[PDB]
Amino acid sequence: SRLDKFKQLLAGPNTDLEELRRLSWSGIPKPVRPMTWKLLSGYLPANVDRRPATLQRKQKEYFAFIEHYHQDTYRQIHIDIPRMSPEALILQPKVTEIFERILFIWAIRHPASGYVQGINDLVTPFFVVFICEYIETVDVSGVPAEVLCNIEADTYWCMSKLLDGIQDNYTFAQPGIQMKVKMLEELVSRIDEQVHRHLDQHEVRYLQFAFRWMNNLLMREVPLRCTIRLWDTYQSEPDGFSHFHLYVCAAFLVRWRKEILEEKDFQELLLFLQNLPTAHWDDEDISLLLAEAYRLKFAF
Repeated sequence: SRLDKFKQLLAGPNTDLEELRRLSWSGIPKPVRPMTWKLLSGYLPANVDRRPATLQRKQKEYFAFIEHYHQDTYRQIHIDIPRMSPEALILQPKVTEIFERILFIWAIRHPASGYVQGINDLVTPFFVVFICEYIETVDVSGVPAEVLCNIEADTYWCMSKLLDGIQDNYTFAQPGIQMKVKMLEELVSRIDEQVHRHLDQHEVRYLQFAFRWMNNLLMREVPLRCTIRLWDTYQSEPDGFSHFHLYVCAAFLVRWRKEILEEKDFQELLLFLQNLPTAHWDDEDISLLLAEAYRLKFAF
């Protein structure tokens, strides 16, 4: 019924992307998530009859990259990929190779950035969402090779689209990140001046914990199932990864205002902010976080 509404929008003939965005904000049912993400990111056209040709042509373009294609870029990627999360997925030997190849191709095609640790995490939600359209816990072993290459292309293009809205995060000296941490600081000074002063009082700088929140898009702070839900809304929002993300970070911080303000040791305060207790988090927790982020957007 919510699912029947998504399916009806997706069938077109010319899908209303405004209406799809407004529905996706509140989360996308799993059965339609892969095609919804593809449409909302602009990978596939709104016009239903154009989609198959466009998909096949974009996939072939990526396969041409693989054929056509630095030693130091590959060594950095070979060290990070093997030890990234979630370990059960990554340790599957076909997953590690796909991940390295996507990240290596992105890096040579974006020479102002190259490979920056943190971009490797942004591969995981696209890949897991897209591989889940072809499996019945995530084991890649049964997926035919042809289908797995198609997933890899889809993952590259959608990740590329995400990255094209946060370009300054990953250039030399990563000036997008510093700017976002500073705007986070200005935002929290205004919405929760008590949390702001306690951090100052105990010598915690926003950059010490929030660099990772911006660089990895909160993926090191919450479980993957949470990041997938969060990205439903990021893709529904205007400049979601870029601008709305800031407000999610502000809401994430002030969610533990009680535990922050009770913590008076600098070392444990920083440890806590870098290790927020979210292993048990579910969709209810993310929906609340987003509702708060949304409010903070209008307060500021």
